[PDB]
Amino acid sequence: ALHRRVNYPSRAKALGVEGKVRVKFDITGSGTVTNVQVLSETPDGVFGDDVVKDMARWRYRTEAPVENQVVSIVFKLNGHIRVDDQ
Amino acid sequence: RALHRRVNYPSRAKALGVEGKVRVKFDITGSGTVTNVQVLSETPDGVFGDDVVKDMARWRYRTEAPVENQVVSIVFKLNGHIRVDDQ
Repeated sequence: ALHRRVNYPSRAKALGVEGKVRVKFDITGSGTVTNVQVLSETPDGVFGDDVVKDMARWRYRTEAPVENQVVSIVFKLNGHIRVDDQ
Repeated sequence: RALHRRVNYPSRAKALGVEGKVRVKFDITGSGTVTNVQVLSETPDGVFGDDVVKDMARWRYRTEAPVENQVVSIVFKLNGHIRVDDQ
């Protein structure tokens, strides 16, 4: 894989919503993604469509087409707390 | 002189995606424990203040003498984290 950028949807991030998407897909000889199948997403309706859009712009080593690849994408929010002395 | 100043992200704030900050005045006893804790301000209202006061009771300093009217600003942020895993 050259890049597999996934963005945190802004609504979900703003609402503190975490979750997980499992996706099956093919890679063309052009090393682009096709036949994108959402195997699961939680919570339902939140991350699936945005992940499918992001995957449209994924790039792999153009060589030989590969089929039935699976990835898990886990969306979390890391609490960060700083104590500033005044 | 601070040894331990752990602050936790309140569960409820975290689940709601709420960020913000608390400004607190407090004293430090000779035992290097924290006392006389007073919230000066918080945003948003009533989200972080009480949990920060609770956390600050367990704070620890190195000191040879009580110090008073110390001020801290405690800042709460939520950062996006995405893991892509091949299966």
